[PDB]
Amino acid sequence: SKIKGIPKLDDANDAGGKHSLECTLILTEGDSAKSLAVSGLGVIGRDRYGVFPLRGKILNVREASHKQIMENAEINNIIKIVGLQYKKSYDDAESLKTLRYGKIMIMTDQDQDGSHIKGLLINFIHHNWPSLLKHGFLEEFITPAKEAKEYFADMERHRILFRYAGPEDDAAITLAFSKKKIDDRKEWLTNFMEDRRQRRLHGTKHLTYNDFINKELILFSNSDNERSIPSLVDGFKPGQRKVLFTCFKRNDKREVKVAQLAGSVAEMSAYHHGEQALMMTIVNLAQNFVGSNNINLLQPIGQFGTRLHGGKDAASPRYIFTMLSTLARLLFPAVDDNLLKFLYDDNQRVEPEWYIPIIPMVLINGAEGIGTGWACKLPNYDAREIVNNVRRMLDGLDPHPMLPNYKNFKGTIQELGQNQYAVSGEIFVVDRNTVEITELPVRTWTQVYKEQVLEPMLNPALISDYKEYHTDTTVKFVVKMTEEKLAQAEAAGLHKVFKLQTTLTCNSMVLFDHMGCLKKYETVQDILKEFFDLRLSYYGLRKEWLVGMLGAESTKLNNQARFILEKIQGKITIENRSKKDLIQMLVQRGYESDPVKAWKEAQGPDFNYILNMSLWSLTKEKVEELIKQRDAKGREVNDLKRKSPSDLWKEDLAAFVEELDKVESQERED
Amino acid sequence: PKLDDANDAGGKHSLECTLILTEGDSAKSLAVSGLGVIGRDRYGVFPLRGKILNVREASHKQIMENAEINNIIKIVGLQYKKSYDDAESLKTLRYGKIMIMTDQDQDGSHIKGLLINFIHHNWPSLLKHGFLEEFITAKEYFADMERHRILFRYAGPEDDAAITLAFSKKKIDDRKEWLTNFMEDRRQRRLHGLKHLTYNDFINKELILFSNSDNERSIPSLVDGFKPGQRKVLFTCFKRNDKREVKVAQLAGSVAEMSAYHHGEQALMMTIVNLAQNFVGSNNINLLQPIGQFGTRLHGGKDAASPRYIFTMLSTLARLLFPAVDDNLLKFLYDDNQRVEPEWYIPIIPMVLINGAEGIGTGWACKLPNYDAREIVNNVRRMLDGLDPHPMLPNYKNFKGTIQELGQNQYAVSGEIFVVDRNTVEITELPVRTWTQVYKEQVLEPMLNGTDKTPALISDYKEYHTDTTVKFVVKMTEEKLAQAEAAGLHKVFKLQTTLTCNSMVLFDHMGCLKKYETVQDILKEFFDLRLSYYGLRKEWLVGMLGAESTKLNNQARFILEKIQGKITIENRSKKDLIQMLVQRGYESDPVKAWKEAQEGPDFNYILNMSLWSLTKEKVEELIKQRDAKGREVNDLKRKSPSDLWKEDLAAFVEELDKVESQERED
DNA sequence: AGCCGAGC
DNA sequence: TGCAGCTCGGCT
DNA sequence: AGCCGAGC
DNA sequence: TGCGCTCGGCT
Ligand SMILES: [Mg+2]
Ligand SMILES: [Mg+2]
Ligand SMILES: [Mg+2]
Ligand SMILES: [Mg+2]
Ligand SMILES: [Mg+2]
Ligand SMILES: [Mg+2]
Ligand SMILES: [Mg+2]
Repeated sequence: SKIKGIPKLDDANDAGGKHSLECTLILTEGDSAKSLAVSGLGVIGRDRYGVFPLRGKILNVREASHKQIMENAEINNIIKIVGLQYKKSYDDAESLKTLRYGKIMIMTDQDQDGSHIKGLLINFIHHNWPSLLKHGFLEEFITPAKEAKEYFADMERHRILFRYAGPEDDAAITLAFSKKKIDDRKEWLTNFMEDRRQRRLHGTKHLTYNDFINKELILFSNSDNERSIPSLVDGFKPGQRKVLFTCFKRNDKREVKVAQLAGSVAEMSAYHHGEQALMMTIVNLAQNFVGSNNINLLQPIGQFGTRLHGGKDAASPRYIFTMLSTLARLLFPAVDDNLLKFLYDDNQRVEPEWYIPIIPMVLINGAEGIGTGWACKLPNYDAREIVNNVRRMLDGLDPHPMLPNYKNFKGTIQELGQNQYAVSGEIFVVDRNTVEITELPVRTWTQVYKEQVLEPMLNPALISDYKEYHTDTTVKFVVKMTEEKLAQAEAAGLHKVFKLQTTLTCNSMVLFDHMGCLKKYETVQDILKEFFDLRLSYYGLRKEWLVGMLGAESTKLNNQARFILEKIQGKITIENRSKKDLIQMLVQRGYESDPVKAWKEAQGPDFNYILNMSLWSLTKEKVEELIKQRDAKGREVNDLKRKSPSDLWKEDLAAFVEELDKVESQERED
Repeated sequence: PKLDDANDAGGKHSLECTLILTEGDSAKSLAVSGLGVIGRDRYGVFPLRGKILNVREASHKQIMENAEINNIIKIVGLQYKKSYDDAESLKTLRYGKIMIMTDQDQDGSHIKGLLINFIHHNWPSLLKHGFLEEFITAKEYFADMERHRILFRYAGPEDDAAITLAFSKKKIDDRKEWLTNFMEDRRQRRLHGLKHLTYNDFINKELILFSNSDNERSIPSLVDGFKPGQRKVLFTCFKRNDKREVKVAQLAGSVAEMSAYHHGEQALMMTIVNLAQNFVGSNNINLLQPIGQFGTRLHGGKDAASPRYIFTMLSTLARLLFPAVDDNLLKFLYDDNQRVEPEWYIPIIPMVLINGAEGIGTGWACKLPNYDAREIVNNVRRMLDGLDPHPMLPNYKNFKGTIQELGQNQYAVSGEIFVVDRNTVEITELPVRTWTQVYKEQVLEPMLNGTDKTPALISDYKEYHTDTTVKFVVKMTEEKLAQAEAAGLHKVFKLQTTLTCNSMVLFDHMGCLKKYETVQDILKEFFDLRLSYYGLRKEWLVGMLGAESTKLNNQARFILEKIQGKITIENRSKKDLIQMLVQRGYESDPVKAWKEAQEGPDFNYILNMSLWSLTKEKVEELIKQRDAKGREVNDLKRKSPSDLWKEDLAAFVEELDKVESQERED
């Protein structure tokens, strides 16, 4: 038997023949990996080794629908290539005679996503053909052109065999991949995180499924949470944070192609993932249609998608441009960078563990994410309302309760109970034959509403016709129907009949807290308070830092001024002096080694800050100017010392709100 | 499928329906946006991928198999060979007119032209009715519809002749004359000054801009061997001055931004890959390093990995071949107030000969084989001695075969095959541009297996290739081998190809398209231009160094007058200080003055000096520098343009020796 | 017939 | 150059 | 049966 | 993340 219509397959010469069971099918992570495999195999390896590329994550078949399984091209391909049959037991050696390959060798990256693909493959075989696992059917090929041919030359040293040892293996695979084991996964990972937290306060040819799951796969499951579940502190996941770190570092004054920003992100922040994901991340950060970001930190310069299709209509990343919103540094003040813990990716200083915005951005833009064991969902909240609650809390008052609020949404959001809301579009009777629809509940996209609600109504039919007068950012359907049917529709709820009400429930506000511990939050009030205490504490740190730095700068200017004054008075001379004598003399005269440099180190004597000044410095205008700068620096440190951390916070909030007013006014004009 | 059929298309209102053919899917979208909801009844929208098949002389199989043209036919409701003279015929159409919507640019005009060509060839009768129109360049464009809609008009036989001029494979010589007239006429005005549309006017006033623009991007300059895209790539690499490798995809984005490259980035990335390739048959000297899988001789480079995952940077040879100092002599172009790449670089040897400049434009094409870098350097040295250059044969780096002149601009290129024993031959080289996998599939496989139309010649063969070498061991019967020898082993095994170079067409340094009969002619024209630029370089250096000398002299003078108390600046006002410097005869910034001439008194170069400048060691350092620079002016003055060139040649060869030996060791 | 390569 | 299979949990 | 989005 | 055409000279 041969294999007809599977173009990406490189079948082993002996596959499906007398030597079937001695043949190996190598499944690879992507087409590029397939090429490496083909190269390492050479012409000789072409006999007993087949190679077939997987796109990426494969169907989790354990509880997938029959339809999804039967229609999955990749899984059907694997079945055809190997000669598998659903429902068959491969206990005998007799039963094995019907397979074209005797084993499958998984060849993925040696990273967490690689492991996930191995697990999904294991899950597929375990679910459908557990009998196979008892014959050592699954293997893997581990890696760290020429290197490829060397890896395969030493094929055996890179080859690990999966081993079934008993029901612990079944339990482990089920734990990782069963839809019924979510709770178990939470516990599984809770122990892992705590166990790892502890260790951090201090310091086989045959791999069993149980060990693969509990020692290798769990690493993917944890990293999945770490990349998918936002920080409470800045509302970001790491990818998004790398994006912002990069934009800040680049500090572009004009628009930049999304694809080049992405390239720049990969370079500057050690982002190690595919560029599709990064470009989508960037597009998502920029979106500003109703139901997306309340405050987009990046500007959508071009088509970044619309409410018509929920943003799915974004032009491609090569044809669109972005840059920071003017609001971005107001929300994430540069001076505060000095207080952050910047991470290192192999001797590169990359993004911080978190930013510390002036308001809880995790509330502003709807922190959302799906991990393993947990997911997070938060609705959007109003920026000004949040600003007002911070002010209240700064005055020791109580923060008012907050309802979700979506920028430019014209509809209604009503609290039903704790974390439960009814979100309603807008519909009104124009005359006895006409209703008009002018808003859709949040996250209901215009085209989707048209197709799933109006079309079915039109074609037992309920309406006679409808017409559209949407703009890019607004919704307007005019619907005609018979008096009788309108009266009936109207008798029942109009909002009900036209499906203009949806429920929003938020019982999974799961976030990483400031220590990087996964935590469940019951109310946004709890989130606000925890943010508030950390942020207030950080304004305290900002003040100490600024007092120290401005103080060093003041001392620096004092010494520079003193030197200039003495120079122009004859009190000191440097002309034709040795460098040694010059240093020695400055010491003896009590000049101080670079105060700013000394202060940074604190977190021989150095007089460069004085001697690097230009000859221009000795001139009238510059002497006066230096004196003014010295005095202003003195007043600056003094004024700062008098202020409270609360005052600084309030200054930032006012600066932010003023620009938010300007920015949002300009958007309504535009 | 990608089609958005007009509601009324097919019905009684067919002939009142317009099919909008757009340039690419993105454009389609902006058409659907600008169209609905009312527009949806009488307008269809379908996207073309890009350039369409030229059907005029395409084979029947090619036409019949073209998905795009079949889709158009079905959508419109067209039928081959059906005349459309009357009104009884026009009834079978699903759309009454086609509206072409392309970029307002030269490639857009080419697509317009190819669509026209399509209709004119198959249904000229449809053109007499006014079937084709165009939309000139969103919901606002469509509201102002008629002001953007232009209709093509058939006017007479001169319309036929123009479409045929442009698109018939039989009218090449005519296109040459066509374009020659155009280039000459535009060259004339360059010295002086500056709704319906006939097909003759479209072709002769619009399409011809694509045809000329096609030559300017496809046919290299004699001066540097580059086309403009390649040149933009080197310009950007030189400006970036990368010391570590950069992703190709990112370099491309960078080139688009820094050099105003206005095309899809796919083409750009392939250009970059092409510049870095270093397998046998590609570049004798790759100016970019292929860090990663840039392709091999196994598949003639088609096996390169995605630009997303490969890296590059300048070869160390790049700035030896294109010295930075010469940047000062070039003419940099402007694209909307941004200074971008020069009209040409001026390398130290004729790079056009080294890496085998080739391209296909309209009317003409260019093909040059590779020539040996050292032979060229030697010939340059000979011409500097006043001697004639020796004739040169094409030469491909690392190629182990032979290239022998057969006639003028015609060569036999032969691989290597040797009889080992009476059953065995060994093949250790394939002719230049014969790729290993292709040779295996089209020559050895058929020899082993036979075909429907040929017998088997060999009994077996084994491969012992490395990534850069070829080794086939072939088994045959004594009888078969004897036959093959008798017929010529190289001939039988397809190890000889012909290389014919009668289309050495280049732009000269004035920007005029020229045909060169011999490479010696290219070498000579290059030589005169490069020699005179070494003249310009020397003039430039004497000036620049002179100014730097005067500069240091003034700085040194001021520092000495200061540490001697002959001059004080302490607490003097700016005005009094400047006025004073003038009166002591200090010179306004000489270097800035010099760059100014090349196309209030400024003493910042003195007063911006740091206070350190007044100290002992610094006074001594400044004096040495002044004196050294004075000697520099004189050292350079003693050098002729030809001396300068010879230093460059020497520095280049030294690094070339080092680079190529490193390559053999790896 | 199809390569070569800068474009769509 | 425009695509879009899948995972993972909560929610509908 | 399918969205949300950072991943393959 | 990978992935059919033009134009001219020639094989
Ligand atoms: Mg990976
Ligand atoms: Mg969001
Ligand atoms: Mg264009
Ligand atoms: Mg070449
Ligand atoms: Mg699900
Ligand atoms: Mg062309
Ligand atoms: Mg042809």
